[PDB]
Amino acid sequence: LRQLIAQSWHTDEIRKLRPSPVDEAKWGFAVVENSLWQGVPNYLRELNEQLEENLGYKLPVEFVPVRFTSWMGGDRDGNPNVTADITRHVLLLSRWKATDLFLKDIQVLVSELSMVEATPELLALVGEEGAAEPYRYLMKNLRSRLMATQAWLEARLKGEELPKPEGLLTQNEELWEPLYACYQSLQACGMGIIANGDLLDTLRRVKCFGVPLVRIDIRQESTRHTEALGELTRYLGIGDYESWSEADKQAFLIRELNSKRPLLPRNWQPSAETREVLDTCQVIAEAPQGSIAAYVISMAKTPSDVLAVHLLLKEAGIGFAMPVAPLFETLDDLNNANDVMTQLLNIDWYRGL
Amino acid sequence: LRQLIAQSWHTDEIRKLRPSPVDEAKWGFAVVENSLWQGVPNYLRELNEQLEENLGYKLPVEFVPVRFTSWMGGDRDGNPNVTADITRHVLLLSRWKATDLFLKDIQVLVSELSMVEATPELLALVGEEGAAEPYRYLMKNLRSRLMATQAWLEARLKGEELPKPEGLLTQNEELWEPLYACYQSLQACGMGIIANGDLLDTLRRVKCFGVPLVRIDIRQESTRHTEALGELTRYLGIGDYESWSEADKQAFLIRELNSKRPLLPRNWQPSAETREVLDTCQVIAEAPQGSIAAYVISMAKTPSDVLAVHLLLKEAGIGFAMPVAPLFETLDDLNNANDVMTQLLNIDWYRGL
Amino acid sequence: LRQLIAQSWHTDEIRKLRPSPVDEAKWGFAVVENSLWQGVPNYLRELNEQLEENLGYKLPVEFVPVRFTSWMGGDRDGNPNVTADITRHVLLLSRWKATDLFLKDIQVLVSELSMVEATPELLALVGEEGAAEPYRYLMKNLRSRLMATQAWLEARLKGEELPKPEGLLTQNEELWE
Repeated sequence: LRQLIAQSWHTDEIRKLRPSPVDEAKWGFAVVENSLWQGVPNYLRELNEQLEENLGYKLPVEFVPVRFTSWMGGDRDGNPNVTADITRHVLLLSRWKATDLFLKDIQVLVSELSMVEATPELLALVGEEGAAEPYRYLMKNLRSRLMATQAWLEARLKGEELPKPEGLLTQNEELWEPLYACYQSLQACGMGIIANGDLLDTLRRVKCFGVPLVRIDIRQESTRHTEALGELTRYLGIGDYESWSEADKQAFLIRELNSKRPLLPRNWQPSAETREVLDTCQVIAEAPQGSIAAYVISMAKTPSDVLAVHLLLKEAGIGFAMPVAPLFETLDDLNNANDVMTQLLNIDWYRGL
Repeated sequence: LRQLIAQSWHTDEIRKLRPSPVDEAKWGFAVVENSLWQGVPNYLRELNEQLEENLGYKLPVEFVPVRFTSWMGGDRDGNPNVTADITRHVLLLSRWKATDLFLKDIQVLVSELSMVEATPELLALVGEEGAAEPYRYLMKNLRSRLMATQAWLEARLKGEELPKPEGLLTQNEELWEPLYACYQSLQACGMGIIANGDLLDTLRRVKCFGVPLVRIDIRQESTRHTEALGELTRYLGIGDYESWSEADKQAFLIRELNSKRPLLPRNWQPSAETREVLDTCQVIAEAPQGSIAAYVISMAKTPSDVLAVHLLLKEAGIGFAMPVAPLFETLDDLNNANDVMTQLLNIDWYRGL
Repeated sequence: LRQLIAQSWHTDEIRKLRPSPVDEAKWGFAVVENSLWQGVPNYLRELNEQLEENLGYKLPVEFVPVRFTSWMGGDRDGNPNVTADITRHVLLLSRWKATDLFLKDIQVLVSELSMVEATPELLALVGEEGAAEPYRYLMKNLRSRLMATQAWLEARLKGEELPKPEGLLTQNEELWE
């Protein structure tokens, strides 16, 4: 205890400079491995135990009701330092850290799960060369898989381009598949005490953290979206979005959201601010599905604020549903919140989105 | 002579299979190094000598009135085997062969051009570490430059992606600059006999062949362009290009050629044929400027046939002027040729293009 | 002819420093490729032709009565500059140059020797995958063999140690076979 205290007194490095988004992101990673990594599985362990003892049943293994997300590297509201590049960087860095922590988890299983008796099905996934040690087999392919992506990430993180490997991991499903199989087997062949041990923990960390480690939200103010769209419309000669009434904006947005003809020019040199709005959306469309959880709109006031973002995400190439949430942070906006949503829900197209 | 004849009698491998465009392209390369490489400089040498002897003056060194182009890998008229990929491949292969032949040329200069006396200006380009052997210096940087691009090409030719090097050569100007400098110097410091020797030859091979070795033309029939455009318009709900009168087509094309809003959908799954028409244009836009000499349109009949291609090249990202030539290959078309061109030249926009 | 003469007049670099044994060795290599390489085979060609025409018989193919040796890098008599290292270096350099010149020779054969009909025995050495082009086959293994040793030599010549390859050539018998 005396050394620990002494260390805190002599090892104190006050920041000389303002922290960057990447530093704040790393700070979040430290919280994950030093507390959340063990904390979530322990809470889930106790939750079930209390459910069965009082209610008479546990929750299915596949059910993990907890998820952790972050704003570090995603929230760019009034923060010019959070650029599309920083976000892109932070996204790779999270994936990298995820392989670091999962690697440790897998190393354990590769040592403990040495049992030989396994169910027929599992015996198939491994087949020949994997009948000697079925479980130990799958876990080693997972470790090779992980070291592969980690290796790639470290390269991309240094600014080095390189053809992505074969076993590159990008979806939690890829981690859950083999681990869940081992679990299923051990449970059947009479080894539940083992399955519900370290395996159950890693399995839960997959659905709570997964490949991205901690998903992130993107948040930007409605104004920036409006200004970028107005610049886009003026360039095309369509008119000035910034000066159209709410009705005209809605008309324009619904028309272009249903349009199959692109709107965004291929070779365009927009202003700095507008470009950031456009690049950020490009990062969202490129990042593996499951990396970004939601897109929050600060200062949301009208229905068009919500539709605007859906349009930009569309012209970005987004290939899936992206939760877009309005942020009402004003007395007036909060009072109108309900009207704004009522109007949105009355737009049949928006309901189907 | 007896061995040579005997060789022809025992070394005869009749093609078992039909030749691919890449083979025909290689055949063209064989003509270049075994005859054109020496032939052009010798003809240019004699041309000047006769000009001065009879007219009393030679043509400026920078004036090389001869250029060689090829259709192998470019002409896809009625030839399904010439795909966008083959063309892309043949383009790299030509660049590669160009470095092979220029490498030999440069090796010579690196040996012969050892003189020390050089003009002040040249002494600058080399500066320190290059004053000992100014000429021998520049030529070695050119050789390093060449081996660099050649190395890269060999990688791309094998289907291996890799960050392009620094001294990558893509423009004849990059080869002409240093060589012409050496020439200028040697001429001033009283060494014209040397300058107008092997140097003058390589200098001429630069403007006649250059980096691409032999430029190529792309040729496709008007029909394919029409069918791809009709598919594009029907997909967008604009209408059916294939069924519009000549007037309507011209109207549509002139409108979209002046438009700043893209027309080509980002994520589109068109038919095989239409896709080939679109990819070919993408190859033209990606290839270094100076790789493709002209785009020929077989079966040209109307003004819209010419404008159609200009539109596709525009939606491809072409960043420069591309000679588009109509091909009148019919009695009727030849009789209308003049009217068709008169109408084209009456379109002010087309005149400025 | 005028350019050739002019070149000799402007391209003259008198040695500033005394030549090293390695330079004298390279000079010898220049004599080999620019004159001896063609000269020996031409002399042997004429020798046989005259033997048969006057005596009535040619010498067996395996009989090559000419050999060239050198002292550059070997003679250290009263020459302190020829050390054990220089000799070791010159030895690698010769081997290297040998692969360079033989490489050119082999490239030719890989192009001309395309005939298909071959004797049973030869068909064996090539076997499967080599029946299509028996001769063209062996010559390509020889080229791979050569580029292998050449690659190794270039490494050793730069002072870089490295496990010697598999098809490393060290005996004329390996080329002759």
